[PDB]
Amino acid sequence: SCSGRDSRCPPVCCMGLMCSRGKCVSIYGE
Repeated sequence: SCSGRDSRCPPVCCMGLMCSRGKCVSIYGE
């Protein structure tokens, strides 16, 4: 599995997601 949008991260997030201080967010946008 992986941390999809809003999940605890990083480097836990899914491919394309990073972490807005603790919630996955699309690297593309931010």
